[PDB]
Order: sequence, then structure tokens, then C-alpha cells
Amino acid sequence: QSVCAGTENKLSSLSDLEQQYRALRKYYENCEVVMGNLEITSIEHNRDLSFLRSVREVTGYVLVALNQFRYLPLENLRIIRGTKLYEDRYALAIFLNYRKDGNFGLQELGLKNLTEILNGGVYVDQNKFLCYADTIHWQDIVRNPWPSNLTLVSTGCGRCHKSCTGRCWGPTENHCQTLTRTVCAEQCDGRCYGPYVSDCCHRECAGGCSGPKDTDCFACMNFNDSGACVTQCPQTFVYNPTTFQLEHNFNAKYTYGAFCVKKCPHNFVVDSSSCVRACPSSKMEVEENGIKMCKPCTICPKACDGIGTGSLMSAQTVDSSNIDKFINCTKINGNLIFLVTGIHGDPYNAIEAIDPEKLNVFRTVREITGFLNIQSWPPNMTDFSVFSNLVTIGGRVLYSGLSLLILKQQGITSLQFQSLKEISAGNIYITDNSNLCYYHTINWTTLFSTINQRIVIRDNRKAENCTAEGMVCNHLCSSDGCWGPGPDQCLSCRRFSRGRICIESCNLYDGEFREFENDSICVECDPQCEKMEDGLLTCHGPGPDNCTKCSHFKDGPNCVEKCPDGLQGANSFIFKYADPDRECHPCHPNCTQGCNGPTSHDCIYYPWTGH
Ligand SMILES: *[C@@H]1O[C@H](CO)[C@@H](O)[C@H](O)[C@H]1NC(C)=O
Ligand SMILES: *[C@@H]1O[C@H](CO)[C@@H](O)[C@H](O)[C@H]1NC(C)=O
Ligand SMILES: *[C@@H]1O[C@H](CO)[C@@H](O)[C@H](O)[C@H]1NC(C)=O
Ligand SMILES: *[C@@H]1O[C@H](CO)[C@@H](O)[C@H](O)[C@H]1NC(C)=O
Ligand SMILES: *[C@@H]1O[C@H](CO)[C@@H](O)[C@H](O)[C@H]1NC(C)=O
Ligand SMILES: *[C@H]1O[C@H](CO)[C@@H](O)[C@H](O)[C@H]1NC(C)=O
Ligand SMILES: *[C@H]1O[C@H](CO)[C@@H](O)[C@H](O)[C@H]1NC(C)=O
Ligand SMILES: *[C@H]1O[C@H](CO)[C@@H](O)[C@H](O)[C@H]1NC(C)=O
Repeated sequence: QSVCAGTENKLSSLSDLEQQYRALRKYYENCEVVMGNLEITSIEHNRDLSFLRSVREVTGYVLVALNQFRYLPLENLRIIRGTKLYEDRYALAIFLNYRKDGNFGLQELGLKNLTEILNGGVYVDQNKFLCYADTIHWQDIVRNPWPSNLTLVSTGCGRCHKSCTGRCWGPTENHCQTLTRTVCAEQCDGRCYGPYVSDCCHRECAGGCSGPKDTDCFACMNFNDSGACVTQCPQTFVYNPTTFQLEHNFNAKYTYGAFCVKKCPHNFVVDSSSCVRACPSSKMEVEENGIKMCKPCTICPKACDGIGTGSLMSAQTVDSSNIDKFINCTKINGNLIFLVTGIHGDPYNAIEAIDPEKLNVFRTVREITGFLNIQSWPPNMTDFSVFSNLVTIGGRVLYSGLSLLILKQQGITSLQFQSLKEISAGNIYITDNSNLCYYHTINWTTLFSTINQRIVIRDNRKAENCTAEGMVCNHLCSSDGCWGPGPDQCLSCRRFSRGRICIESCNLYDGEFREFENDSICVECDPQCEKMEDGLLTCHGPGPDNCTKCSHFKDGPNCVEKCPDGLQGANSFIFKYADPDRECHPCHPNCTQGCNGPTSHDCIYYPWTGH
């Protein structure tokens, strides 16, 4: 229950042998569980290492090399998990522990309780003064003996106490090696404390046991939940009999090493059912049910300084030297400016011009709290589709009353601000884009937030010379206009929408995947809803309880692929049978493996157990 990080220095040590010893002691001082590697190196002859008696478990490997002390005090080291291995091979490595051309050197191993090495091999050789080690039957300690090549122990040595002869860590009687796996009966799944069936330890017991219960283990094979060795921690979701579906489990626990905890350690957060340093890239840290945890994002939020804010205050424009400074940004706290100097750069003074493909970096942007000034753009780029996910332009700050500006650009035909829906404050100014159309089709008033917000549009390709040239808004679009060609470039849909695309109607009566309409938005019906023909809707809302008919079975109000077959419940596994009408009902509590019906005589049993 005391925890500490290990080290990964391997054969790296401090020149000052005094500081080395002091280092070791500071690290594993009163540590019971080393969540990493136990590395003991470059320690001199007379130094007491009695503080090492605190270590009961090591999840990584144990390295003992270049030492000179006499006795290794790890009499409490019960197990080494081998999550990491020395030289990618050993969970335990002991070598070259003697003074070159001297008399000092490791002589005895105090590993009286080392009965479990879950993963990896053992290397113990090149220890001039080491004794006894070779008497130990490592086959009983090392869980995975393959390749046998990786389990090597070789050795004026004393004798083992009469009580064991041939198998001891030292002369002390209580230092005789205790066998915990090889001496067991066939019936034992794992370890034992005697040669008889009644001596078998519980499945989840590592190292050995002092009893038959999963609470009598010396160490757990997987996790430790409140003293009980279990295969897994209380699940994050359990079946709720009233809602007829899995629900967040308020008793859920999380993994932290070999422990199940209710709350993760200080600098950790919950990701699914484990405790981690930081949330994975696809999730963000949030407070949910009084617990910090990682919730999947729908691109995760990431604020960034704009041109003229914070780390970019000196900047006057986005340029090749700060463009990568907007990677994965979602919200820009400030302005985004595009001046000629930034677009064309300055070759003579070695300042590269903006590489057009890198402008795709703004596709993640959804908001701009300030203004968007575009006085220059790559010649070959026809639109601003790199801003396709742009939703809001706050206009918190304005360029002399302007919140959006697009001047003198000749290489642009359309805007394509696909997701643009809000321009809080400031006025718009799109001028001198003789090749730009669609701009006249927009009802800018839709995007505004107040009456005190004007629009200024001048010498852009005449509405007429487009209107006639083929530059028209798709028919499936509202009278609010579009940002360019296609049904996926409109302000509002005329009929309905499926994603960013405007369409004629939802898949209400036909289609590969049936849908329901939610205020003009088409949403697919749950997969369990049976597709209905001849004018019948397949669903009237989302989820397995809003179907017209279930395609398989029905658990209470929910359409399910199959009735509950061993689902994790609050106190036990949930089982149900299906009546002739494919309706699910509870199995009798005495049926711990399923049933055919309600009766106590309707119990059925797993077909995959026993010979
Ligand atoms: C060895 O392990 C046993 C079983 O858990 C424990 O009771 C005892 O403290 C340990 N004995 C020694 C000599 O470390
Ligand atoms: C392990 O045995 C293989 C089999 O030939 C050999 O190639 C390898 O070098 C050996 N490694 C060790 C640590 O003995
Ligand atoms: C499990 O952890 C508890 C602390 O809650 C500890 O007292 C117990 O010895 C541990 N059990 C095993 C087998 O490690
Ligand atoms: C614009 O031209 C540049 C020339 O280097 C090219 O790399 C980029 O892909 C082009 N961008 C467009 C219009 O897709
Ligand atoms: C079922 O449909 C209703 C609307 O009819 C909706 O409000 C409810 O959330 C849906 N239930 C779910 C989420 O399965
Ligand atoms: C931003 O997220 C992307 C996608 O996960 C990743 O490739 C990139 O390294 C991240 N950059 C940052 C914010 O450091
Ligand atoms: C567009 O702006 C608002 C509604 O979006 C409304 O006041 C105005 O009449 C609309 N104009 C047209 C012709 O759709
Ligand atoms: C407008 O000028 C363009 C040349 O950019 C020409 O193709 C088009 O026919 C003209 N339309 C009119 C008559 O305004």
C-alpha cells in the first residue's frame, strides 16, 4: 500500500559512491510497491540495505549489478511482475557484483519470499563470491519458462539447512526455498501451499497463499480490490433492471497498477477504466460525477493566441514563421490576419513565403473571438474552404468597425465558409474581388447579431455576370444564399439536411438506412429497428426504444440483438430468456448460467466447461 516509481538508469551510476547509496535510499526508502524497476547499482561493501525490506512487489524488473555489498536484504520481495525487462529479457538480473581484483562482493541473496516472477527470465552469473543461488529451483518461481535460454543461474560455499538440503537461499532454516507451483496437485489452477488438492490457492493468487479464499493471497495475479484479488475492477457500466439497459456504475473502480481504486492518484485521471497521466489525444479532461475523466470529443477543444495576442503580440500577420503555431487550434483568442508580406514572405531575407498546403491548418478552427482580415491569399487558391469548420467570428475586437475583410483578391471565385453561422459584432467588408461571386446571394443579416451591423460590398464580379455564367446556389437551398456551388455550401437548407448536405427529404419510408426528422435534420434510426415497408416509418426518434418494431428481441422497452446473456449486474450476472414473442424476461435467480424460462427447473449451463 506504499507506492513509488522505479528507475531506468540500468548500468548508469553516480561517480560519487556516497551519493549513489543516498540516492537509492531516497527512492525506495519506505516503498512497499515499486511501480517500475528496482535498480541497485554501484553500491560499496559496508552499507546497510535494510531499508530495502520494505519492498514487497516490483512491477518492472530488479537489477543488481556492479555492487560490492555482501547480503541482499529483499527478504520481503514476494513478486516481480516483469512488465518491463532488463535487456528485454530478464525480470531479475544479478551480475558482476564483486570488486575487480579484490575481496569484496555479493555473497548471499535474501530472497526468502521471492516465489513469483510473472513475466520474463532470470540472469544470475558473473558473481565471483555468490553462493546458494544455484541451489534454487527457478522453474518454480518463473511463471513463463520460455525460452529456457533466458533463465540462467550459475555458481567455497556453505551448506543448506538439513530441513531442505539442495534448495535454499542461505544456511538459515527459514531461508530454505519454498516451492509453490511445481509441488502442486493437477487440480490446482496456479499455485498452492502444499502437495494436496485442498492446498490449492485461488485462481487470482500470485506467489502463493495462506488460505483458500481470494483474500488469502500473498499477491494478486491481476488486481487488488479492497483486499480481494480479482480479475477486473468493478465495471464502468452495469445493467439496471428498471431501465432495461446498462447504466453508469456508481460503484465503478479504476485500475492503478495492480489496484482497483475509487479515486485515481494525485496526478492521474480516469480514461475509461484506467488511471492515467493524461487523456489520450481523442479525449478531453472533464468533471463528471465528481471525477476527473477523459470524455471522447465530437477534434478536441484547444484555444490559441491570434495575431496580436499573447505569444503572437509582435506579429502583424500569419506567416511561414508562425503558421505551424496554430496546429490543431479550435478557438482563436484574438485576430487572424493575412497581409501580403505573410503570404509572399521575403525570399531575399530568407523568410519563406507561406506554403499554401500549410493553410489547411485552420480547418480545425471553429471560432475567432476577434476579426478575420484577409488582404492577401495564395494566387492559386480559389476559396477559403480551409475555413470550412469556421462557425463564429466574435468581433470582440474590430478593425475600424470591421469584423470580416476580404480585399483585392483576384484568385478567389467563391467564399465557402461552409459552417459560418455567426458574426457577433462588427461590419463586413468584401470588396475588389472581380472574380468573386456567390457573395451577393448571401443574406448577411442571418449571420449578424444586432441592427447596428452593416455590410459593404463593391467591385466584386457583378451579380449578373455570374448569375448568367453558371454561378448559382443549389435549388435544395434556402433563400438565404450559399457560399459557393453544391448543396453542402449553403447557409440554411430549404427542405432537410443530412450532415452538411441539404436534401429533399429524409429516408423516412425508404433508403438503406431509415431515418426520422428532428426539426428538418435527418437522423438515422437505431440499428435494432426493423426496416418497415409500404409507407411505414421505421422509427419516431433515436435509440432502441423509439422503433416501430424490433428486428430481433425486446428487453423491456428496448430492441436488442439478444436478450441479456450474462450481463454484468450490480450484484450478479444478469440472464434472461425470450418468450415465443421474442420478449425478454428474467431467469430464476438460481440459474447462474442462463435459462429457457422462469422456472427453477429451466436453468441451462455453459457448454464450454469441463472435459
Ligand atoms: C514472507 O511472506 C509471508 C507471507 O506473506 C509474510 O507473512 C512474512 O512477513 C514474510 N517473511 C519474511 C521473512 O519476510
Ligand atoms: C538464447 O538462445 C538463442 C538460441 O540460439 C541464441 O541465439 C541467443 O543468443 C541466446 N541468448 C542468450 C541470452 O543466451
Ligand atoms: C490488497 O491491498 C490491501 C490494502 O487494501 C492489503 O492490505 C492486502 O494485503 C493486499 N492483498 C494482496 C494479496 O496483496
Ligand atoms: C497551390 O499551389 C501550391 C504550389 O506549391 C501547391 O503546393 C498547393 O497544393 C496549391 N493549393 C491548392 C489550390 O490546392
Ligand atoms: C426517443 O424519442 C424521443 C422523442 O420521441 C426522444 O426525446 C428520446 O430521447 C428518445 N429516447 C432515446 C434517447 O432512446
Ligand atoms: C494536435 O493533434 C494532432 C492530432 O491528434 C496531433 O497529430 C498533433 O501532434 C497535435 N499537436 C499539438 C497540439 O501538439
Ligand atoms: C434574410 O434575413 C432575414 C431572415 O434570415 C429576413 O429579415 C430577410 O427578409 C431575409 N431575406 C430574404 C429575401 O430571405
Ligand atoms: C463580365 O465579364 C466577364 C469577364 O471576366 C465576361 O466573361 C462576362 O461575359 C461579362 N458579363 C457581363 C455581360 O457583365
